Parts: sequence; C-alpha cells; structure tokens
Amino acid sequence: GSTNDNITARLDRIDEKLSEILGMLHTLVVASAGPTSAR
Amino acid sequence: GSTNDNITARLDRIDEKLSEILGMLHTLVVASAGPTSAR
Amino acid sequence: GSTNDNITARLDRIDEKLSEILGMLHTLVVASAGPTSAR
Amino acid sequence: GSTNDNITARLDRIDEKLSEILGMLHTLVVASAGPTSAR
Repeated sequence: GSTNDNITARLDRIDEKLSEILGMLHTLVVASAGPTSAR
Repeated sequence: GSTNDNITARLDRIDEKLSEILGMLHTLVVASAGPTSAR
Repeated sequence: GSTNDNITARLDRIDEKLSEILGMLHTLVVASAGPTSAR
Repeated sequence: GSTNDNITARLDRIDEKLSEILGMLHTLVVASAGPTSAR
C-alpha cells in the first residue's frame, strides 16, 4: 500500500550514508591532495 | 499523506550530494592517478 | 500506476551500491591515510 | 500529483551517478592500493 513513507525512510538512510562518503572523500581529497609529497 | 513530493525533494538533495562525491572522486581519481609518482 | 514499491526496490539497490562505496572509501581513507608514508 | 514515476526517474539517475562513483572508487581502491609503493 502506502510505501511512500517507507521510501522517505530509507532514502533518509541513503543520505545518512553519503554523509559518511562525503566526509570520507573530503578526507581523501585531503589525503590524496598530498600527505607526504605533491601539491 | 502525499509524501511523494517529499521524496523527490530529498532525493534531489541526494543527487546534490553525489554531485560533490562525483567531482571529489574525479579529483581523487586524478590525485590517486599519481600526484608525485606512478602513471 | 503504483510504482511506489518500484522506488523502494531500486533505492534498496542504491543503498546496496553505497554499501560498496562506503566500504571502499573506508578502504581509501585507510590507504590514503598513509600506506607507505605520512601519518 | 503522481510524482511517483518522477522519483523512479531521478533515482535512476542517482544509480547512474554511483555507477560512476563505484567504478571510480574501484579505481581509487586500485590506485590507493599502491601505485608506486606499498602493498
């Protein structure tokens, strides 16, 4: 039936997931930006 | 009730999020491609 | 008509996808944390 | 009204997006795995 709130409920989880990814690539863009060399 | 536009409204946010991720891994695929060495 | 379960069905796939990404950036945050140098 | 197909239509785009991310971190997990050093 009304699974429409169910979507909003797991998509809110997907956003929670990218909230990890985002910060982790932010972290990677920092590390990969050059941790021991490069500019 | 009609949360269906609400989904479209936060999924548009998820896409906004990967628009960061995408470009940031693009950045990582560039950096990790070899910033100070490698090919 | 009722594509609402269809969304939940492909969004469950998107979550399955980030379950790869998440762990892979976890992996990257580890590797990029310094595999041969850096801290 | 029925934005429900609209969701499926942009979520199909989000999946298209992670299809980039997934492969790009795959790429990063490869590069970050050690391109010039490490194991």
